[PDB]
Amino acid sequence: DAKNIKKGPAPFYPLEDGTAGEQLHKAMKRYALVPGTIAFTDAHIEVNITYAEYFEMSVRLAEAMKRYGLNTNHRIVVCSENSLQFFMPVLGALFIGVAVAPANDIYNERELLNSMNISQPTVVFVSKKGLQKILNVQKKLPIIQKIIIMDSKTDYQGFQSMYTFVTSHLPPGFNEYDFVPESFDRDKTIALIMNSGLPKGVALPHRTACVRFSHARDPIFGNQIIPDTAILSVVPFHHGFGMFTTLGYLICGFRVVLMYRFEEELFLRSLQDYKIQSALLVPTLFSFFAKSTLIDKYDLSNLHEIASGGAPLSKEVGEAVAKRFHLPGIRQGYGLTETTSAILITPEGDDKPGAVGKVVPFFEAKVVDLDTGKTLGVNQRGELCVRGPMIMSGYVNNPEATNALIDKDGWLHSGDIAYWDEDEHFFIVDR
Ligand SMILES: Oc1csc(-c2nc3ccc(NC4=CC=C4)cc3s2)n1
Repeated sequence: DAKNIKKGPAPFYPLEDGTAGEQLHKAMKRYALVPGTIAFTDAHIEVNITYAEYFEMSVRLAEAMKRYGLNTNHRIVVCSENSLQFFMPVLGALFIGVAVAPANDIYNERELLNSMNISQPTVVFVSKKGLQKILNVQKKLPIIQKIIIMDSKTDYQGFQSMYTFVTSHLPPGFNEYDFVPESFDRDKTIALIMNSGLPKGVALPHRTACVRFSHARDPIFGNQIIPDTAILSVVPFHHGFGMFTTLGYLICGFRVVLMYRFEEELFLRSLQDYKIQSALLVPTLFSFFAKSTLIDKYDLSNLHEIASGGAPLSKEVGEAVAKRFHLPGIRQGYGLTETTSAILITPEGDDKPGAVGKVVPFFEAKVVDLDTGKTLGVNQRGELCVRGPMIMSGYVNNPEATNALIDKDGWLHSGDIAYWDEDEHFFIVDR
């Protein structure tokens, strides 16, 4: 110390001001003004929704929730499998500083109850197939006073859709392109309450999404903003890996192709036909594609990268997948729910097998001795600790669990074993 604290380089672009709502609003308004720019594509049903459509419905949902009465003292739950509609109430609530709690749509009723007992939402957005579970949770959590169906146009089984709800509360003359997103304190207004014994609520201020948005547009730590870039994401939107890659893709103006049910031929054909440049996989899908022999039958010449993951993958698995996809390697990244997003990212092209990446801008990371907490040195194995502005502000009504994890020095103890090498690539040791 000082040379055993690994530091992230400066951001290519300075850190934008304003809330996460404001930066999303600003970027998506610009993309909305180009007709036909695609935001999301559902691979199963083949429908595209454009930035204009997405911007206007999100702005309308923002103003409708504001006029309903929701403010920074309220939370919503968005409970739905990955869908064209998922990010509409997410964006609307961020535009007005209402915290959003994504609800694992393959939670059973009990997992659902505990998730929402922590987040205490006033309004629930849910897909049709989640409705009866929400209703049963409402019997035990009557703070849920309003339930809105996401994947309907008309009312559904007595409940308003997002479209009928918006119509009920927009003022006459509402103009989507005059709407101004709320300004408020970036550090103290919670953007997301993510789920991590029993899961905890992880409160993430807007600031931490604003920092992710720096990483997402970064030419080294994210993606170059280039027109007609398309992503294939098969990662759940309600978990932090899918939440904050997708928001970053929206701020980049990318086309986000989604699948909520993995199928081998549909995935490969979607890579081919949508000329996908980046594909996102959960760890166990890497093992799957290590076994796949169909990859050669598809034109994947546009494929530039495959990114992971919660994980970390084995070095052997990542090398086998990379070979099959005729790529030089896998672009890994590492983070926890409590760090918002990845705080260790494989730099563009700076690719190394088994490595999880380097420290991201605004962060620092070290490896401490498992017995003493002392800062270790190159290739020394110990506990990974990270410090930076994407760390959560704490667990929700659980300051004891918060303090076990983050000291007064603001260092986050990942509970993972790690080491960094000569060129400062981090590796995670599997326990
Ligand atoms: O558990 C948990 C919560 S958040 C999270 C991750 N976020 C990212 C983001 C990017 C990435 N890889 C970049 C994308 C170009 C390489 C890997 C990961 S892993 N994991």
